[PDB]
Amino acid sequence: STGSATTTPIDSLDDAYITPVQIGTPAQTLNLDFDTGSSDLWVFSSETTASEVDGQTIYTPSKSTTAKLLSGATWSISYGDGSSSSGDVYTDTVSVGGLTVTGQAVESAKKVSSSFTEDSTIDGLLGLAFSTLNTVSPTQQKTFFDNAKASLDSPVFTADLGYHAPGTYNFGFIDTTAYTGSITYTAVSTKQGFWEWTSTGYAVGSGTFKSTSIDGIADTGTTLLYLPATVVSAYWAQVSGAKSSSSVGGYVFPCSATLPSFTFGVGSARIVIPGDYIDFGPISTGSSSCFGGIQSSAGIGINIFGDVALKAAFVVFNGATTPTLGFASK
Repeated sequence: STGSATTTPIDSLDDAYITPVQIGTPAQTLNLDFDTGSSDLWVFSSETTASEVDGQTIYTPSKSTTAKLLSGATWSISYGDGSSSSGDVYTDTVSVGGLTVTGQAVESAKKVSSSFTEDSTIDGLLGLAFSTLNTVSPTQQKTFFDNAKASLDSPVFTADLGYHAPGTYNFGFIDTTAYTGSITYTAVSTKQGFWEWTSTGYAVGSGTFKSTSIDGIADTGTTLLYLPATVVSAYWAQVSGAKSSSSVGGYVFPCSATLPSFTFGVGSARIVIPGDYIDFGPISTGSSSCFGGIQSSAGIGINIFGDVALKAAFVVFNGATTPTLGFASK
């Protein structure tokens, strides 16, 4: 089997991407944020505290003939940005892009933090990291990808995110029309439950490539590119008037600037992030200070190749017995 679904930016900055997901019988379609940095499939629901719902579409298990309470199971998650959610668990039929899993754990939110409530466009998350990070207790649950894997034509999914445009998530096949040149594969460590890999270095603009190992994770659920403070200072030093602002919470730059590209290494291959991908616009409406898309990881504890970096590539998440990542230009 295979599946193929379009993923659409939630706003003009590509802050996140939503993908429609069918849950239950008859289908209830919710727009979920596919997150390769977490392992829970959770939704706004008929159980979510009413004051914490503001425009999201909700899953109502009582209206699904295939929903079953997973008795005694609870979940609770905290993300890198400080946001959180928790609740109980149903099993139900879940379909993405024509690919169906029966008996998928659907984690129903009873509580969500303010950042979720305030984002009316995101109806929940579909985690695509390794199932060792799933938060369901006392019986940990499998991701949608781990449940689908054995049925897929190939045990892979691909992320093809757009720059200010829709893109695609494919399951079970590699669309050879979706990229240019060849795919370069690189080793993955699953020790922390992430798609963790090691980049071979970087360049700023037309500068020379610096060969250096940068361990990090491929995370579709993170907007920006977070890298060591040495690398980030080297990038922003090439932009007149850029500075790190403790009041704003990272590097800002004059909105009149033209940003340089950023290149990262994947083995002997190179992925080039155009400068425009690094512009996240005014820090507040009408400001002439703009927020940067490359930021220091120093206060996180991990480097994160988020959407700024991934949208520059066709990315293969290979879930074979020895997992690997693949990157191609496009």
